[PDB]
Amino acid sequence: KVTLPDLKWDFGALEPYISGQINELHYTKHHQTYVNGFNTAVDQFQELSDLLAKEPSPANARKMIAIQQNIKFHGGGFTNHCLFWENLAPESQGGGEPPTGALAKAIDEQFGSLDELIKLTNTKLAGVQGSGWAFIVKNLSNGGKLDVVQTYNQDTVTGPLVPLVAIDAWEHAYYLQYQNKRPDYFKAIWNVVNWKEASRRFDAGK
Amino acid sequence: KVTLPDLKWDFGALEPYISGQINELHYTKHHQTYVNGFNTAVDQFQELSDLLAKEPSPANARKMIAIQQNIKFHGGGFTNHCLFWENLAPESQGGGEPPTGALAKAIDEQFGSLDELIKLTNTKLAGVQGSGWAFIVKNLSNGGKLDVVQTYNQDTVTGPLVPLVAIDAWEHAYYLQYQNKRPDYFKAIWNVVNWKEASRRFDAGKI
Amino acid sequence: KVTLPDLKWDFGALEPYISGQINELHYTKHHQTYVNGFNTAVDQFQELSDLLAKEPSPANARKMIAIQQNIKFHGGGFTNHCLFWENLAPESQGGGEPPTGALAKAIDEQFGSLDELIKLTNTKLAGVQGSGWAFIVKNLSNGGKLDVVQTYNQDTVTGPLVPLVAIDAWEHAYYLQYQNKRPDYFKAIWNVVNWKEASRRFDAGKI
Amino acid sequence: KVTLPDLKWDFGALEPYISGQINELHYTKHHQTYVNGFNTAVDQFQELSDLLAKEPSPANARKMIAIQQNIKFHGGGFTNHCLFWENLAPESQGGGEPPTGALAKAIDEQFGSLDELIKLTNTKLAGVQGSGWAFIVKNLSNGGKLDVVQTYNQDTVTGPLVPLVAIDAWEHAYYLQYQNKRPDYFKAIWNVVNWKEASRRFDAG
Ligand SMILES: [Mn+2]
Ligand SMILES: [Mn+2]
Ligand SMILES: [Mn+2]
Ligand SMILES: [Mn+2]
Repeated sequence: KVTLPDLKWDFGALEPYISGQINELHYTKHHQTYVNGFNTAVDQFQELSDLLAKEPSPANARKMIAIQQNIKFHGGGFTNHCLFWENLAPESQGGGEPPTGALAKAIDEQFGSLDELIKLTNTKLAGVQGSGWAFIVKNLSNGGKLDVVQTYNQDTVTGPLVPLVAIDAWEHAYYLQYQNKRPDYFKAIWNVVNWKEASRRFDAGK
Repeated sequence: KVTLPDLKWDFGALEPYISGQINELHYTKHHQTYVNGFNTAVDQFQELSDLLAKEPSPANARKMIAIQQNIKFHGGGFTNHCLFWENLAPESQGGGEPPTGALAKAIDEQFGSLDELIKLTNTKLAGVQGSGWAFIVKNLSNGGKLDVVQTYNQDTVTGPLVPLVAIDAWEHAYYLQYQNKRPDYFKAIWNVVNWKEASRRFDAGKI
Repeated sequence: KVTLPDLKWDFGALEPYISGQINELHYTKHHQTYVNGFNTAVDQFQELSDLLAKEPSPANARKMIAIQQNIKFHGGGFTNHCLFWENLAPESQGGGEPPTGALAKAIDEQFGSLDELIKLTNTKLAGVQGSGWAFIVKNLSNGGKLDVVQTYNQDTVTGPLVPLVAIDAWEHAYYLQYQNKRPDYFKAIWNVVNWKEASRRFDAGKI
Repeated sequence: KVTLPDLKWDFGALEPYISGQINELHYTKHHQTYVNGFNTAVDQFQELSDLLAKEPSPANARKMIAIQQNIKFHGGGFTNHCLFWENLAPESQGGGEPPTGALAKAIDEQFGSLDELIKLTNTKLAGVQGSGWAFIVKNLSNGGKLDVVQTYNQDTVTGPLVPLVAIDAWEHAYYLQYQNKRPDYFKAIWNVVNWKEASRRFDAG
């Protein structure tokens, strides 16, 4: 059974970049919905697995096929938002401060500068044509190199792709404050990105 | 734990429309792979579920997300092939004979004739751009009306879309015999379609 | 060059069901974005098509492939919103009034009642996991039968699936008024659905 | 108008790794189908484009949406196969010989060895659940770093992802020789991969 994670900051601590009203809805309603949906999906899979074991029919296999979509969607919603809150922080907790150490070295070597990486990520965010996410990732399969990837809906990065910074591009992440002005949101959010957490994720490779 | 279903006919019973060599590989290799993959994926889900209950971390949920794809793909492969074998039959067992009862009525009313429904299905099959399936379905949500739908890979028809006839359009379903000539396969298969099973599925409104 | 369509109603005319604030942003900003993106994509097509004629290389075909997604997405956004505005009307212009003629007959025959069709549509809307649309359609391939289809992003219904009622499920269609309470929006919108236009589309069997 | 490209080798030249029977069908039938489909789709879109200029209706935009699917699929089929023939070669033309220069240095730095990159690519190929491709790519957006990406159907790599080696995982690429033994085909194909072409693509970007 999963639950909402503890936040490291108060709902209004990311103002003026992200409003307290958005954070409260985003956490208490949206993230909670994924929590509930994931727990439900996993319970349903347990029931269907037990059913399939005693009656291993195509009919019962078809029922299991039907709920894996919910496990993927709600599981992704649960995990993506957990990553998101952990890579946000108010300026008083280091939000917006550049990364140091090995991550900073890799960023300059690969993208030239942090600003160039941020600009690339904002282009990737703008290019999400629907609901989705951008992630700055470390790829463990190609020698640990940085990349920026897009996902749709609540799809996430798995396997050798370790998420370092997750940025939510669903309209509920910004609409109450920015309405249609999504580039203003993508620009603003970097002021409260926690690069210390990004560096930790980079160093651990988890 | 799932297993290969019993066949209602021998591998060579659908000759010359579908070769015995294809049926043998299709069943003993391809369908078996989905059986194994599905069993493995469900066991893996179980293992991860037990772990999540003790450590409900985002990291463990992430692992479960990865396994979902395999449950979907192999579960689909298992289910779709089971449907496929059950809607094929040699002529001696009624393969190629038209449906009767309520299904026959519905077909003429919606498509004009069985031949027109078959033509539409062959167009849908030709339109699969990659691996996939076409299904003649009964839609329980719109008053039980017939339709033809396409799926990709091992996606299948679920919920209110009840499969009546499943036709495999993966290249392994025909390539050894027809090579690139996929429309020849799509034309040929109707000679061994089991419309009695289709009628049964239509009446039952379920698998 | 495509442009924003004329609206048949004032921005605030669908209140209380959809706020004037939402309609104004939805039309002047969101729909405009798709108009701009589609015009840009088509111009880019033309440039690349000309280039390909002179230099029919894989590299140039690769550039053409890259632009296809923008044509699809923005084309869909343009088309879907045009459909949407035309199937909404204030109560004073008949919004919420049931369809008549051949469409009303089809609805009762397939769904039992208009209420049952609306409930199905709301379930399909609720099932959109991300941004998307639901469409009540007439399927020209199966004898003209009604159905409800979901799409994601700005995917749309093409070919034999003729849209009769389009309902937008993107968060921008409701969030300023309803926030997370998407089912309340899906319930409310029917009060301003223009079933006369749905009937017109049903009879025409085209856009 | 696109056409089938010239091959640099005879149909049977890749035996015993890929049969002449397969190459002949794969080129003269399958690739030709994509050539024809792409030409048809581009012509259709041009007609619709000229029409939209005079009648910029939702009805006409809807027709254009329908055609783009064929542009993507057949365009991908056309380009992916062009890449494929150019990154295959018989042993007599250097097939199977390791890359050199900058590409070889990048491979060792990122993957440890060519063998390790090949093993990774084979895992990516094995993971294609349906028809599709694996590509070894140079990513121009992250400093030119190598990666391996999977695509489905005739989807391809575009923009900053430069294809260096394309490997076809559609069943028609192997079934006549390997039938269900897809992993054996993935293992075998490296004996006729043209890494000289891969190195050229890497250096050019
Ligand atoms: Mn969110
Ligand atoms: Mn099959
Ligand atoms: Mn909209
Ligand atoms: Mn091929």
